[PDB]
This record gives sequence, C-alpha cells and structure tokens, in this order.
Amino acid sequence: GSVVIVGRINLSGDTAYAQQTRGEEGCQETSQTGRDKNQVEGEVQIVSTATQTFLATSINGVLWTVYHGAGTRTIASPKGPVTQMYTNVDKDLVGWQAPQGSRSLTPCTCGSSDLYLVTRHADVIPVRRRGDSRGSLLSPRPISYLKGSSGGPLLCPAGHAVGIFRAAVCTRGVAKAVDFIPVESLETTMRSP
Ligand SMILES: COc1cnc(O[C@@H]2C[C@@H](C(=O)N[C@]3(C(=O)NS(=O)(=O)C4CC4)C[C@H]3C(F)F)N(C(=O)[C@@H](NC(=O)OC(C)(C)C)C(C)(C)C)C2)c2cc(Cl)ccc12
Ligand SMILES: [Zn+2]
Repeated sequence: GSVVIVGRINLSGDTAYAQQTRGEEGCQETSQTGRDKNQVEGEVQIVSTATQTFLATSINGVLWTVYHGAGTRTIASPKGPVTQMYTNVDKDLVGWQAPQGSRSLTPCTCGSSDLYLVTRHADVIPVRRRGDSRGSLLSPRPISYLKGSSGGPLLCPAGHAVGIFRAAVCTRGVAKAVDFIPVESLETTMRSP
C-alpha cells in the first residue's frame, strides 16, 4: 500500500494555512493502486498510511518524511506508485522525488537560534535552538498536540528550512523540546551512494 497525500500546508504567502484535499472513501483505493490524479500544491504535504497521518516537506526538489511514518512505501502519483530515492533508517529519514506543483523550501544558512515548528494544523510554534538536532519549546505543549506532525519543518525567521521534526523530548505527557533532522543531514543523504 502506497502513502497518500490528503492535504497541504502553504508557507509562501503572509498566512500559513492548511487545506484538506482528500476524504476517507478515496484514500484506500488510491493506496492499493498507488494512482492519485489529484493536483499537488504547497511546501508541506499532509500524508496518510492505513490508519496513521503525518507530514512530508519538500526541500531541494525531494519530498522528505520520517521512516517511522512511511516505512519503505511508495507514494501515490498520477502515473502510479513512486519508489523512494532516499532512505536512512538510522536518521529516520525517507525521500521521494517531489511531485509536480510542490514548491521546495530553501535550506537555512544564516545560522539562527530562533526557530519555528510547523504543525499539521499550520500552527507555527516558536523553538529556541539548543544544539545541532535539538530545540526547546518556548511554551511547553502536551505530547497530544504534536502527534501527527513529524516530517514537518523547523523554520528560521526568514522562512528557510532548518530541519525536519522527528521526535519530542517528553516528560510526563509534556513536550519540553523537539528533536529534528538538520537540513545539513539531508544534503549529506542526497550526496552519498
Ligand atoms: C527509524 O528511526 C527512528 C524511529 N523512531 C524514532 O522516534 C520515535 C518516533 C517519534 C515520534 O513519535 N514522532 C512524533 C510524531 O508526531 N509522530 S507521528 O507523526 O505521530 C507518527 C505516527 C505517525 C514527533 C512526535 C510527536 F508525538 F511529539 N518518537 C518520539 O517522539 C519519542 N521521543 C523520543 O524518542 O525522544 C528522544 C529522541 C528525545 C529520546 C516519544 C517518547 C514521544 C514516543 C519515537 C526515532 C528517533 C530518533 Cl531521534 C532517531 C531515529 C528514530
Ligand atoms: Zn535562515
């Protein structure tokens, strides 16, 4: 069964918003065939498997997501199922060639410590960088709020990609910090055989 795009999050205007593009009745048939003729748009895709939903971000012409979500699955497309270009189980990283219409985010180079996490609801949460792959939430949020948001981007104030949200540093149901795949790790993945 293929991963299916069910929505999108637009990050290029003055407003971050989500738009749902697929219901439940179509997801299952689209998953079995891997054929989805719906048009793609935006930097972030809301994707689903059998019973789980998460995010996928376009960076350097690749649509990236978490392995813990996608596994080795193909993604549904107008021509049929698309096989992964990249997979790093140790990094929890998967990638397919970006679909037509998906705009890629720019990798951040200003080395900002002030970061913004993008949720599946297109809510933008401020994060302070605490290392290469860690950031603390300025306002701690319960774990329940962050569920279904892995694969989404960490952005700098200029709106460039800093990382991909992978895990939360949880203490008694509260997420105090977030673990992310740095954008320099994605660049290493695209360069190595
Ligand atoms: C294949 O490799 C891997 C697979 N899986 C990994 O992590 C899994 C998935 C990830 C998760 O739930 N993702 C979220 C998520 O939203 N997932 S999802 O979209 O719901 C998914 C089910 C579709 C963003 C979370 C959200 F819940 F907050 N995990 C945690 O957030 C855990 N915290 C944790 O481990 O924090 C550290 C790292 C500090 C110990 C808690 C305790 C919350 C379960 C556990 C890998 C992590 C790393 Cl670093 C490297 C490789 C990994
Ligand atoms: Zn930047």
